[PDB]
Amino acid sequence: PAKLGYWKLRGLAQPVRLFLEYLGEEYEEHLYGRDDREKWMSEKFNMGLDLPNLPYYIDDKCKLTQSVAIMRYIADKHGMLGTTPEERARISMIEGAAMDLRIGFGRVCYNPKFEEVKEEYVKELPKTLKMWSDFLGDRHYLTGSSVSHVDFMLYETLDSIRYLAPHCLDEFPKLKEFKSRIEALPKIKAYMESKRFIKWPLNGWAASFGAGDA
Amino acid sequence: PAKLGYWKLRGLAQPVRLFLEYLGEEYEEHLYGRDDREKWMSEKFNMGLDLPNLPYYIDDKCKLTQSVAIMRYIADKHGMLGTTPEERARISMIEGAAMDLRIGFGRVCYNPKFEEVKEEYVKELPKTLKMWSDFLGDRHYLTGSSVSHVDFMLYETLDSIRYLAPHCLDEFPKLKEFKSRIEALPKIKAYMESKRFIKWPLNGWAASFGAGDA
Ligand SMILES: N[C@H](CCC(=O)N[C@@H](CS)C(=O)NCC(=O)O)C(=O)O
Ligand SMILES: N[C@H](CCC(=O)N[C@@H](CS)C(=O)NCC(=O)O)C(=O)O
Repeated sequence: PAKLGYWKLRGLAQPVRLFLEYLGEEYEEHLYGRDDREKWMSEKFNMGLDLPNLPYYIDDKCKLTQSVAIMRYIADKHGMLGTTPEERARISMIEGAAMDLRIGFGRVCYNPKFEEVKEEYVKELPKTLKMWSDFLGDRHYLTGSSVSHVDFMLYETLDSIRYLAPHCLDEFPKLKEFKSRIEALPKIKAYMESKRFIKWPLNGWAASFGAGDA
Repeated sequence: PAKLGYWKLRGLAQPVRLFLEYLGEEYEEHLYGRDDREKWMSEKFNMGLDLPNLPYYIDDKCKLTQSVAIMRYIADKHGMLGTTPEERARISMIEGAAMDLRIGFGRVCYNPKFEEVKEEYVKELPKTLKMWSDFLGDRHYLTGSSVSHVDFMLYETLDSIRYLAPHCLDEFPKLKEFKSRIEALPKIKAYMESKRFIKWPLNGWAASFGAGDA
């Protein structure tokens, strides 16, 4: 059974964990916590990761790091990243704007004074989701008609704002229907109820928004 | 001739512009400026980019966006992103820590009070470059022995700190020799002197560090 490390936090281990349940890989999970930043620290340089970090992926064959890198290569195992250079480019281009989001926000989800930086950024939040949904146009999923790794990227970001921007999450139609579809899919849906799902937090205890223990 | 859009700024168009000169693609350049955020704004939704942004790449075949996405697909044209899923994963994993840098800093390069956030982060700066160079181990280039797209990513970030952390840029041996090698390579080196090279700034006029007109 593979292995996905990270602390009990939706952090950036959600899409990657979701992507595994969707593609039912019997993986193991290496959870972390607050009582364990040090419990982790000392280990950060043992599992031997060319570029240590979290979430880390341990395989009998590969030892990768980087949420995305820990997804991309797990997509090749199922050859999902397309085939033709053209189309193979549209898959990454998306994860580009899939991190553009979480990144442009992640920096602001642990700092005390996020609020100030939060206050006016919502001016652009509809804008980003203006082209994000406009782009979602009318298709079933991000890249066409079949759930690809990038789709859970953009999903966990939405259900992420569903906790501090619902007023605007509803502001956009298409993207609204979206959230439900992923929540619809088979084991994904069942996962969203299983004994091994991470509900709260969604950013990490040590933070003001989306953070917290319970 | 292809096309790479961005304002006269090393921004995130340097590695991608460098990667093209290395692989001598006869590209065109769509420069932007301060007198042109609006000159750009109005155009942001015309060249038809599923997910508008900068730097944008215009081809007769593909219209991509995202510095990296604008690089990856331009690597497939030269099939450089490896071949075996295993090795093909090590290429992205790197660009992961190639953005980890510029990102963990980019957020801090335009804000007035970066200094405060700059002050103590340098505590980790050696750490990151501790495993960044340790990883660079003893090989010619990041991914083995041949300059891949990820190599200019990590190069422009170093020559980026060469302007506000030299004290520490020297702190690390390996990575130190590095900067010179890229500067060594053929047309890359010649590019670092050509009539079409971007010297200053390296982050964007509207900013305190690395920014500025002249
Ligand atoms: N962009 C992230 C880079 C990693 C990252 O910054 N890791 C965080 C999550 S916010 C971690 O928990 N850091 C622990 C560490 O510094 O050792 C990725 O692709 O994994
Ligand atoms: N991570 C960047 C996302 C884009 C980005 O944030 N673009 C900036 C550069 S700092 C741009 O100049 N923005 C113009 C815009 O908002 O239209 C990428 O891959 O291109």
